[PDB]
Amino acid sequence: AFELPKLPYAFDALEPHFDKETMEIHHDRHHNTYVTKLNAAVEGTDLESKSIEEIVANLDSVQTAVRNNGGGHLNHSLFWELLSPNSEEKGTVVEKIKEQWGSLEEFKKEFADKAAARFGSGWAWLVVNNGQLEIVTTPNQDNPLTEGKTPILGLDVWEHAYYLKYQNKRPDYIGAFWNVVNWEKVDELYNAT
Amino acid sequence: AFELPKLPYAFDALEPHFDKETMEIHHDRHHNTYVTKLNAAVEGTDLESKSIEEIVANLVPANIQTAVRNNGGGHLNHSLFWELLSPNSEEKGTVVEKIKEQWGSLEEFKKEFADKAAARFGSGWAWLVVNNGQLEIVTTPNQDNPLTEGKTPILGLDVWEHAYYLKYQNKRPDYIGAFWNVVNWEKVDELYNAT
Ligand SMILES: [Fe+3]
Ligand SMILES: [Fe+3]
Repeated sequence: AFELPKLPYAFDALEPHFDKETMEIHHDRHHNTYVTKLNAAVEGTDLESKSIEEIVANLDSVQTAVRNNGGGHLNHSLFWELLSPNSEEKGTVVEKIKEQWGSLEEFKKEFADKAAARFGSGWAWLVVNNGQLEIVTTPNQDNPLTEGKTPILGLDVWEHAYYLKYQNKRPDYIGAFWNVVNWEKVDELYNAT
Repeated sequence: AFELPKLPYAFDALEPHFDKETMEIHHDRHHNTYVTKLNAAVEGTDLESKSIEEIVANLVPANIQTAVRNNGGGHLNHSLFWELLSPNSEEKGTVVEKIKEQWGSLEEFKKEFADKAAARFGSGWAWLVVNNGQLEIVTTPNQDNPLTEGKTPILGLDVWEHAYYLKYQNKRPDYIGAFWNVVNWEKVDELYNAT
């Protein structure tokens, strides 16, 4: 019942920040696969009519195919929407980041360092905890929603998100990322809280 | 205090199974980074003067526990991993004989290994271990090592994506099949003797 969403841009639109070979394989193999495995593990169960957000909200935060693939699907679904070739650092969440970090660049430093420390596969997140902003990281395809915090910006730091172009150089990937953040979508997600 | 091992063969010696550029980067970057960060963690501690096997079997102060579990694990696992690969893989010796006994054949051991190696979600390792006399196949997350839970690793496959992504991208099962063509069974046997 879950469909693999189409990208709002062409594969090359994020160059030379995210390579077009990565984008293709990331979307068409990795995300496609989480979608199929997810559908397969949801046939017949308690979770059949559910939004992925709700499925993910009701997992454990401590192995199951719905945790791995369900998070896979959600994390990546947000992530294509959080990238844009037209990135303008403005709007409600930019301002709210200045109000809590002092400046946008202090925030990115904290983000970049939390993202580079996530050892193994995972995701680096800007979340909303009871109204206030927070940077968290998660292992594998886990998502802050499972811990009661709403993700508004995510960076995928599985090696598959950046190995073709950047190999081991994840801080060069995290740096290229800032040039492609759809801050209009970050706003949209903040606003739903 | 710890130093980056040399590879026991050239960087292109495991072609066409494992590509040269992966081996170069895996070794000179990923592995050298685990060494750097492990030395930084054990600057002035009693662990600086211990054998890495003992350091990982004995997980150590809380504040550097995680740096050591991650980078110490990383140092050992890759150090084992290089010595476990050979340009002249030859499927014979004691452990292969013991595999054939406990699994029936080598092909069914490899299938069991392949499936577990494929199942490990996210980063990690697939191991053939000795556990109280018998052979079991286990996977660990990240750089964890079965030593830490008593078990003796005698073969290990790196399933972190950096280990296969340049040549194989998402096709971890193709990587796993290539692995068989470079396993160094003389090393598996050597490690098996220690028990
Ligand atoms: Fe991903
Ligand atoms: Fe590795």
